[PDB]
Amino acid sequence: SPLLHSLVGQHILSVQQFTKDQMSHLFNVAHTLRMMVQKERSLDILKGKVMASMFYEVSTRTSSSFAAAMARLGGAVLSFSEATSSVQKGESLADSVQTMSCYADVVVLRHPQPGAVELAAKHCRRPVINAGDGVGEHPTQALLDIFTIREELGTVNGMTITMVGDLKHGRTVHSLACLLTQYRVSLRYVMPPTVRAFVASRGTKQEEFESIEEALPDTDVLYMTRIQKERFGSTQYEACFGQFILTPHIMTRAKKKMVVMHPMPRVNEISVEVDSDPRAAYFRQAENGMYIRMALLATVLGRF
Amino acid sequence: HSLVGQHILSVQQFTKDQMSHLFNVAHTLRMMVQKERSLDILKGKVMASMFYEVSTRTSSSFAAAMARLGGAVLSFSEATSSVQKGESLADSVQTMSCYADVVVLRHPQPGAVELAAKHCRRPVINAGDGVGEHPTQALLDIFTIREELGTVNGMTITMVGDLKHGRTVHSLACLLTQYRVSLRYVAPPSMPPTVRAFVASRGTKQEEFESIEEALPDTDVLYMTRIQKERFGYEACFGQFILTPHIMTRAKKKMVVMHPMPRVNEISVESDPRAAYFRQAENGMYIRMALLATVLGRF
Amino acid sequence: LVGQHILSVQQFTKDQMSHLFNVAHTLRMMVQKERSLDILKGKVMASMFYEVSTRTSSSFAAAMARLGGAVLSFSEATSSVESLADSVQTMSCYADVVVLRHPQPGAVELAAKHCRRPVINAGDGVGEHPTQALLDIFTIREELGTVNGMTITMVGDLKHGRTVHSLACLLTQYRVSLRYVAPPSMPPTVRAFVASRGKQEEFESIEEALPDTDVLYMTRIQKEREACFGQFILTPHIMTRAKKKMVVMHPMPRVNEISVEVDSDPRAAYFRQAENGMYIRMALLATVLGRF
Repeated sequence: SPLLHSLVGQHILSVQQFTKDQMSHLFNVAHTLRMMVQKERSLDILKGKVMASMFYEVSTRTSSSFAAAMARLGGAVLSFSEATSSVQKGESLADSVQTMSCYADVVVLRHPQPGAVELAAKHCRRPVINAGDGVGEHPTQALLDIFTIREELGTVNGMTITMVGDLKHGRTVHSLACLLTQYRVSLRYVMPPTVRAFVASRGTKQEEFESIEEALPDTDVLYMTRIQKERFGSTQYEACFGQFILTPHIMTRAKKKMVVMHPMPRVNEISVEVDSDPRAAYFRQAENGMYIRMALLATVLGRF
Repeated sequence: HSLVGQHILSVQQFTKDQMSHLFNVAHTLRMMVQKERSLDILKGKVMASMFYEVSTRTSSSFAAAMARLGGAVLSFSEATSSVQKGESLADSVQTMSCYADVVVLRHPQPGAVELAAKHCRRPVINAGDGVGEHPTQALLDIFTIREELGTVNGMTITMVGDLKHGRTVHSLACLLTQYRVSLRYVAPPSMPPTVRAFVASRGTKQEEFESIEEALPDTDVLYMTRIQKERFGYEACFGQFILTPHIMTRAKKKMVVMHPMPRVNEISVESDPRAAYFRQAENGMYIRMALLATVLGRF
Repeated sequence: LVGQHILSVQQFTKDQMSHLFNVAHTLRMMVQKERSLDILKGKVMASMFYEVSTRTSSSFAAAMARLGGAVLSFSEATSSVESLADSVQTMSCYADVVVLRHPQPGAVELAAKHCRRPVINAGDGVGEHPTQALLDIFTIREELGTVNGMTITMVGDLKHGRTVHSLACLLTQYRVSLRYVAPPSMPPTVRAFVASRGKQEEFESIEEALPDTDVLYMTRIQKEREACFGQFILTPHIMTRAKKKMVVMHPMPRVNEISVEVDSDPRAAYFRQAENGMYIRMALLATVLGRF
C-alpha cells in the first residue's frame, strides 16, 4: 500500500479496487509474462510460494487457468476438495480458509453464498483473490475480458459492446459491465435494473435490443452468455431459445472488425460451427486469462 | 540420528535426541523459507498421498511441505481410483510405491496402515489409523509446546474434551512421557483406561478434573478436543468442556491453548496471544518438511 | 512424434519403439543416479480421465513431475460438466499435451481430432491402449533379453479385454508364438488381422499351456456371464511347472487371479511392469513435446 502501483498483499474481492494505470500495468505484465513463455524463459518467480485453491462452486476454467498460472511461474497448488475435507467433520469455512492460510501464501476462493467470500477474506493472514461470489463479482473475469477486448480490437475506448443472453442472473456481466465504465464505450444489452443505475451515471450508453440480428451492425464486441432453458418464460420459451444464439448464418450481418466473446461455459448458444471463424475470440479469451492470473498472482505476491 | 528409509507408524520409535534434531531441522527449514532460500532438497523425489479418512490439515501441510522442498505430490483420489473397479489396498499402495519415493497413508480401519506399510518397497509415514496412533500430530504438538513456552519439561498439560475416542491424544499423551510434565484430564464421564496404564506407570502424573474452570489455574498447556455429541445418550457436557474468552481470564498468562483441529463450538472464536491453535497448524508443515526431508536422506 | 497425437497402436514402428525404449532406459538411469531433469520444465500436462483409474494417470503424473513439468488435476465431477471437446480444447488452452481416457466409442478420436495440442490415448471404447502395449514390451524385452522368439501365454477373460488387443496386435512386429487361455465365453473380431502376418493356439488352462511359455500375461476375469475362475488363476503351486527363464505379467488391477503369495517370486514381473510404464510416459511425453 505504497507509492507507484502495487497490490502487494491486497485482497482482490471486487472490481471497484482497480484503476486504469493499474490494469494497463496489469496488462503490460501479462504480455511480458506471456512472451517469456512463448520463447521459454525460466520463471522461478513464485518458486517456493504456494497457492491454496478453494472452490465451492463447480468450475474448470478459472481454477485451471489459476492452476496453470501458478504452476508456470514456478509455484505449487493445493488441491482443496471440500467433498473430501474436514467440512465432512463440521468445521467453519473461515476455520478452513484460515487453516489453509497457514500452508499457503495466496488464496483463490469461489463461493456461491451471499458474500461467504468477503467474510473469509475479511480475516485472513494471507491474501484472497475472488473468483466468484453470490453478489456476482468476478474481477479476474472482468479483468481478462478487457485484454481480449483491447488485444483483439486495438484499443478499448470507442467500442460498442453487445452483451447477449440471460443477464439477470449473470454474475460475470456485472463484473465487466461496471468496470467497462473506465473506458469510452456504448453498452448495448440483449439485465439487473438495480446496478444498471451505477453505469448510466457516468454516461456509459445503455440501450435494450430485440435480438442480435438488430443490435449487431454497430457492434465491436459480442459478449455472449449461457441462458438456462429451465428458468425461462413458461410454455411458449421457444424463439428466445433460438434468438439469443449466434449461428454462423447470423455472423454474416456482423461487423468484420469485431470480435465475439464468451466467458464460458457454453452449450448450444454459440453454434459449434462458429468455432472456426477468425472473429471468434472466445477460446483465446480462455487462454488469455491464464496470463491475467500470472499477471495478478505474481504481482499480488510481490515477485513482480 | 537418522530415519533414512524407516517407516513412521507409531510414536514408540522416536527418541529425544531424534526429536530435538527433528525440531532443530524444522526451525532451520522454517527460517530458510522466512528469508526465502531455495530448497532443491526433494527436487525430483515424489510423494504419494493416500488418505481414506476425511482430512484437510495433515494432507495439506504434507502437500505444502513436499512442494516447499522442491518435490511433487500424487493426488490419489480413491473415489476415482481402481477401487471403483475394486483392487487391493496393498495392491494400490504398492502400485503407488512404484511411482513415488515416500508415502503418507491415512486409514481408519484397525491396522490397514501397519499392513500396507509392512510390505512396501518405499517408506510409509502414518497420518492416522484405528489402533490408534498419529506420530506427526504428536510430533508437532511438541514443537508448539516447546516453542510456545520455552521448554517442555515442567509443564502441566490440561487435555480437555471427549478423550475416549480421541486418536490424537493417545499419540501425544503417551509420548509426553519423554518429559517431566503433570498430565491433567478433562472428560465427560463416558481418557481410555487402556493406554493410560502406560503413561502414569512412569510417574507422569495423571489426575481427573470436573471441568476447565477448576483444572486451569495450574495449566501450562490447554489441549482441546472435539467432543462428538454422537454418543451422549449433557449441554453441561457441551458448555463445560468449552473455552469461551470469558473462561480464559482465570487462565495462566504464561500458558498456551492448543487444538489439533478440526473444531466447531468448543473454542469460542475470540485476539489472544495465548491462542496457539492456529500457529499449531502452521508448525506441522515444518515437522513434515523436518520429517519428509530426513525420511528421504536429503537431510 | 513431435506434435503427433497418440491414439492407436497402429502408428508405431519398430525403429520408433526401440528409440522410444532407448529413451526410457536413459531417462530411468538418470533418475537412478539422480540427475536433474529440467526437460519439461515450464510445459504443462492436462490430465483428463472419465474412466476410473490409478495406474496410467499416476505413472503419467509421476512421469510429468519427474521431467520437471506440472499436471492439471481435471476432476469432471467438479468441472463445468458443456461439450467434451469444449473442455478438452479449453484445457488445450492451459496445457501443452493431453492424456485423455474415455470409455465411449471414439469420444477420444473426436476430442483428439481437433485439438491445438497433442493427445495421448490412455483408453477408449474400441479397446486401444498404446501406452500399456508400449510398456508391456519393455518388460518383455527387459525381462527376457529379447522379444523375438518368445511364446506368449495370455490368460484370463480376453473377450472384453481392452489391454490384450493393444499388445496382442502390436506383438506382430516380432517373431513370437501367441497362445491363448480363456473361458469359452480372445474376440474373434480383431483376430482377422493377428494371424495374417503369421502362431495362435487355444489352450484348456495354464497347467497345459505353461511348459513352452516365455510370458504369462494374466487378466482380470468377470464373474458375470467357478472352475473358469480357479483354472485361470496362478497359485504358487502352479508356478512350479512353469519355465525358469520366464516371466509373468499383469497390466493390473487384479484381485484373486494371481495368488497374493505369488508376489515374492523373481519370475514375478507384474509390479516392475507398473514401474516401467512411468518411463514409457517419460519416454513418450518428453519426445511428444520436443524436449527429447
